Amino acid sequence: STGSATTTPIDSLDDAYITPVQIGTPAQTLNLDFDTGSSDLWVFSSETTASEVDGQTIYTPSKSTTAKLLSGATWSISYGDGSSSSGDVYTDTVSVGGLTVTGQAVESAKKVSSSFTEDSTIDGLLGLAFSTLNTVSPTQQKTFFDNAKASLDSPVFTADLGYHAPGTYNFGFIDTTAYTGSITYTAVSTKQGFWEWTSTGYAVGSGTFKSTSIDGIADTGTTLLYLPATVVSAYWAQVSGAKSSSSVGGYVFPCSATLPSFTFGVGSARIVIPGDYIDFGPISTGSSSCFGGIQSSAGIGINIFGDVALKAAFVVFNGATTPTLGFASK
Repeated sequence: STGSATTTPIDSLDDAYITPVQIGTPAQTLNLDFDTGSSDLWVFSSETTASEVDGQTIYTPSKSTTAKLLSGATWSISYGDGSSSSGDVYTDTVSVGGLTVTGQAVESAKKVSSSFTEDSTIDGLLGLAFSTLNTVSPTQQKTFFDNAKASLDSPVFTADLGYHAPGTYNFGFIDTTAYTGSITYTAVSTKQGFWEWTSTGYAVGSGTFKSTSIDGIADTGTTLLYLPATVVSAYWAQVSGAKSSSSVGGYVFPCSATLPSFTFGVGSARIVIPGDYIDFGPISTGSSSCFGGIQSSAGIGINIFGDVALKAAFVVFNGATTPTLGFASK
């Protein structure tokens, strides 16, 4: 089987991407944040604390004839950005772009932290990391991709995120018309539960390529590109007036700038992030200081190839017995 769904930026900055998901019978459609950096599918719901819902669409399990309470199961999750959610668990039918999984764990939020309440465009997350990270207890549950992969024509999904435009998540096949040249595949470690790989280096604008190994994760659920402080300093040093601000929480740069590109290595191949992709606009409305899309990972513990990097490529998440990642230019 295969599936194919359009994913759409939630705002003018591409801060996140939402993809419609059909849950239950009759279908209830929610717009979920597909996250290769986590492994829970959780939704705002009829059970969510009423003061913590502000415009999102809710899953009402009592209206689905195929929903079943997963007795005893609870979940609770905190993300790298400090945000968090928790609740109980139903199994139900879930479809994405025509691909249907029966018996999928749908984690119903009883509570969500303020950042989720404040984002009316995201009705939940659909996790696409490895199931070993799933938080459901006492019986850990599988991700949608895990549940579907035996039925898929090929055990893969692909992420083709747009720059200021919609893009596509495909399940079970590789659209050979979606990218240019060839796909370069690279090894994955699943030991931390993530799509972790090692980039072979980087270049800043027209500069010469620095060969150096950079371990990090392919995370569609993180907006920006987080890299070692040495790499990030070399990038922003090429932008007049750029500076790391502790008050703002990252590198900022004069909105009048033209940013250079940033190249990252995938084996012998190279993915170029255009400079415009690295501009996240004024730090506050009307400010002439703009927030940068490449930031230091020094405070995280892990480097993150988030949307800023992934939207420059066609990305293959290969879930064969030995997972790999593939990157093509597009």
